[PDB]
Amino acid sequence: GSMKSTFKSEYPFEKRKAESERIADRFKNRIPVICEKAEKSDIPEIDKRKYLVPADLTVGQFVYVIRKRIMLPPEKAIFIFVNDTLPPTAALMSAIYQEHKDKDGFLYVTYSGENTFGR
Repeated sequence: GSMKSTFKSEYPFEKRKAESERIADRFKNRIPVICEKAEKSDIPEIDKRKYLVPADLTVGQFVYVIRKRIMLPPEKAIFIFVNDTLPPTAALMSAIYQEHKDKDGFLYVTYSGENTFGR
């Protein structure tokens, strides 16, 4: 038939579009943040493409959720850096976005388990 078989296994939750509605009202202030994966990293490519980040989001908050996003174990950890830059946790995304604001308005961030830097 044309219809579809509803099942919990498939978990159409995310497949639903109504979600965007509630999120559109619950989260008014948001910025287009796109996390990319480096080529010289052993970190797996995250499934979630777009990341609805609020204008009041902080680096620390993003890093905390990140671990839960990739279901990464405690044995290891990862961090997000923009243009080879790793700002503090207090650093507000809304502030870092205006600085690294793409030529056509767009936040660019990279996630990995390394910084390739030293002390």
